[PDB]
Amino acid sequence: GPKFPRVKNWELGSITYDTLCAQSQQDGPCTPRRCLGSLVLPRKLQTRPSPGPPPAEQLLSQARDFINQYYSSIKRSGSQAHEERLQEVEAEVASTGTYHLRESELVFGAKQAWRNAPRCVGRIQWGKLQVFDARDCSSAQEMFTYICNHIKYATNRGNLRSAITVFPQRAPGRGDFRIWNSQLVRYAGYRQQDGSVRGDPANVEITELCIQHGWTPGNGRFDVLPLLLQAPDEAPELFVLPPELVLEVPLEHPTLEWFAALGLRWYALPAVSNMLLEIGGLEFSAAPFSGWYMSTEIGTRNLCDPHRYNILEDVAVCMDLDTRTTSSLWKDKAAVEINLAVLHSFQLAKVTIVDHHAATVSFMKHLDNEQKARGGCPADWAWIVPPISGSLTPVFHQEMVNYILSPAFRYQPDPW
Amino acid sequence: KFPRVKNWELGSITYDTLCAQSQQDGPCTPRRCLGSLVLPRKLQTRPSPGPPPAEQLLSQARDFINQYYSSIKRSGSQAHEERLQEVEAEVASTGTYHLRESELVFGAKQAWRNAPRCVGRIQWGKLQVFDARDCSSAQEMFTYICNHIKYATNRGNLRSAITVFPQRAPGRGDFRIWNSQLVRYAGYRQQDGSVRGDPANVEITELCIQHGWTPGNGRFDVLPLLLQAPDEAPELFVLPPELVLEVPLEHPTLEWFAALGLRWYALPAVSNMLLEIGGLEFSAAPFSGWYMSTEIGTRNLCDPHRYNILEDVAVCMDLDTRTTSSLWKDKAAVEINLAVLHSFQLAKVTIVDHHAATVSFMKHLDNEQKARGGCPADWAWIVPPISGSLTPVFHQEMVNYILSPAFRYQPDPW
Ligand code: HEM
Ligand code: HEM
Ligand SMILES: N=C(N)SCCc1ccc(CCSC(=N)N)cc1
Ligand SMILES: N=C(N)SCCc1ccc(CCSC(=N)N)cc1
Ligand SMILES: C[C@H](O)[C@H](O)[C@H]1CNc2nc(N)[nH]c(=O)c2N1
Ligand SMILES: C[C@H](O)[C@H](O)[C@H]1CNc2nc(N)[nH]c(=O)c2N1
Ligand SMILES: [Zn+2]
Repeated sequence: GPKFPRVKNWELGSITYDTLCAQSQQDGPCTPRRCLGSLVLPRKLQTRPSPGPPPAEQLLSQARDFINQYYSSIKRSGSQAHEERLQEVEAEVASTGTYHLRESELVFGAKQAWRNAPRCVGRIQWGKLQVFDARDCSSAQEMFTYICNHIKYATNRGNLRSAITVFPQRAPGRGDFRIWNSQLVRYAGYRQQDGSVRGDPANVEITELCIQHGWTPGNGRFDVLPLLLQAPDEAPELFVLPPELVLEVPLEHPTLEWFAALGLRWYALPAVSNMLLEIGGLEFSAAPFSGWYMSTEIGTRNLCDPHRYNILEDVAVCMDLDTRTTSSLWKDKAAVEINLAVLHSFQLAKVTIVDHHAATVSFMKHLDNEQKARGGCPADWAWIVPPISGSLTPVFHQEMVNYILSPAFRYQPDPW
Repeated sequence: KFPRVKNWELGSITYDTLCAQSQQDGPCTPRRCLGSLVLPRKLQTRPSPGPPPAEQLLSQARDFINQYYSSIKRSGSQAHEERLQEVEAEVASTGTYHLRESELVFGAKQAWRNAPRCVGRIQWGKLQVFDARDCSSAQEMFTYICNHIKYATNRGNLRSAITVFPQRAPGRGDFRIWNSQLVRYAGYRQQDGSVRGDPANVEITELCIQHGWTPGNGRFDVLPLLLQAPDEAPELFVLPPELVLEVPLEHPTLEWFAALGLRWYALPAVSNMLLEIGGLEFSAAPFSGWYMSTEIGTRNLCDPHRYNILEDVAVCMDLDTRTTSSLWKDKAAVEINLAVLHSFQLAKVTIVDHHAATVSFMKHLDNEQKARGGCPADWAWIVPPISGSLTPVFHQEMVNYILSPAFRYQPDPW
């Protein structure tokens, strides 16, 4: 039949063909010889620092494709404005080597980038994104102001709103605008004498970096790290987020009264700050974006991963489970309660959150929408299926095709 | 290039060089990844009415023979040289060849070892191989299958086994076991499209009935086998009840669980896959091991398109099924898997939970890294259907590719 990947849902027995992948312009890490789909960072997308200006020919092509996408989205392909805009970009790249996006083009691209994110399960919200333009930002201090406004607007006292702030694009031979921290909010990770870690092991390097740069460290398990902001060609400056702006939620269990005595907690705003936003060839090295948490991110990965807070054993001991034998499923039990505690605490504190069931169901709806609107949807199965109760959610039974579409959010090397 | 493989829990890194030995193409291409897909668009195993290209076959044959003699440290030896000459002599004159029992045994084990979707390959070296190539009828197939079942079951102390029927032959029909497993519970369609029993077995249940089987009306009615000898209509055979060991399900603390009347069989044995060794194809080669609890507790009993018992268990547990956020599904799932483990251990029947199982697979990855320079694994199938990140394999990157000997899917005979 159709000359495109046949995709099946084994629960409902339904079939679809992905024709959108034909639009992919960039190769992933797989080949007919072997599948590398489970690799977190295959060295492909990896936007490695490419200092010297990019091949005008290369950029022009990416730029024309994007502009075509833009005019198509407003239903004006082939129009005079479309052709003139095309001429304008080529002219500009011709005389300066690069070009700039109009306001509405940036907004469209930011949303398309989210829309094209293979690893995001919250894409049903893609059309609703507050885009803060900060391409005028000229200092590390101004980056801090912008970021604070982002946090304030997105947190909105617990009624979270998706948002993104776009700082100046990478320029010919000039320094990049960078946010060193992987997220706007991160708990410190203190390397101990015995070799262990206090706080979040995931943040040991950035914590040591903040210290090397003048931050006086605390000794808690949930210390909010300061931000290391870097304006072009300048060393990074240290900024401490005003406590009132970082909304947190103490964690308690709905029936296990002792859980609250554990003193656990998590922050409300999930905001990635280390990714690169690419649109029509243009590269925005600093463009933090945020939505709202899916309970398993906090309850399963952050709190239960071996290399994170690793609280599984502590919680099992409290539930008086048999932690000496795997077959007691003590790990599974503690994990469920820990996750329930996150959903409970967030609801109580009236902070936005979505469980893995609700989330995946909404993603199934998103897949339907996209099948009709674009003939497919790039999705990374391993990342879409939740870390717990995998086959209990609908996405587990849904085959998925993964591929790279631009605009996109890509990983980028650490500035240090 | 050789892929860098990382374990995000430990920080350890390795390089898979084994993938370089892959000679068969997968579904992926640089433009898009199709690793989450269950079946090949065609990778399958097309008909065999004509002889396979002498060149190709001979190529796969030499490779396999080389593999074998290497395994017994007798490479380049006299036997190795003469064995190669035999194979060539036979292919050249008949367009095919046959394997020696020892080679077949080596092939079966290698196929299991190369199976990317198998999480219990640490056991790959311990496999009882029943040579059934001297089988000429459905009736004989049935006797072989009964012995395999008696042996494998071993009164609850399961032993991994495989039975190999005649290889496919040019222009002649294949020997085939129509059922997907040697033990399957009937799935009866009735009234309003609903199904009594196992929905996954509706079609096969219907084929059996059409071939004279007197259907039952239960949720767990053990189906009969439809064994097919070359170019002949399949034959119906009922398995002796005392042979099909089953485990009644109860819960360690929840008294009411047993009242649900749930049960599952002890022997997981695939009988619809094809075994390929050195170019030769074995369309009927049933193999069995022992169950990992999540297969029964999570997929078979909880899949929405299977027994789908989640809600029932939830209501019995008096959970809040009004909303997703109460995690009633996750809670019932855990109790159901516990019950499965409890019940099998009570019945003294082999079973492995998903934690122990994935821990052993990790040791296997290590054993293989040192033994072959890598290990083909399918991450989507290796990670358990519940508590994914709570097991070590979730945090382990994997490379997937096709090595031979190999187990492959093949078209349904009807
Ligand atoms: C509205 C709520 C949203 C939810 C519930 C949601 C949920 C998720 C989840 C569960 C992940 C995986 C997190 C992990 O495993 O570490 C993710 C990844 C991702 N999301 Fe969304 N998302 C939302 C909003 C957004 C927004 C606004 C953007 C972009 C403008 C976005 C872009 C991405 C990207 C690019 C990734 C992958 C990043 C990486 O590879 O580390 N998401 N999202
Ligand atoms: C000793 C105990 C064994 C255990 C615990 C084990 C476990 C598993 C599990 C959990 C799966 C996935 C099942 C599913 O989700 O449907 C699997 C798949 C598979 N196993 Fe093993 N296995 C064992 C023995 C064997 C043996 C003896 C063979 C063959 C000689 C084998 C061949 C395979 C193959 C080919 C697959 C993929 C089947 C398919 O794609 O349908 N396994 N195994
Ligand atoms: N994840 C959500 N529920 S809202 C979307 C914004 C967001 C995406 C991904 C992460 C995980 C860290 S991945 C990284 N920092 N590159 C955190 C925050
Ligand atoms: N599964 C084990 N624990 S032992 C290995 C033998 C085995 C593998 C897979 C299945 C499931 C059906 S897959 C299919 N029929 N192709 C059944 C039996
Ligand atoms: C090795 C493996 O790719 C890795 O552990 C992946 C699996 N799936 C994931 N899925 C999500 N959402 N987030 C992750 O960080 C991961 N990690
Ligand atoms: C669509 C998706 O590939 C499918 O549901 C897969 C996922 N992982 C699996 N893993 C195992 N072990 N067994 C399966 O049947 C599946 N099904
Ligand atoms: Zn792939």
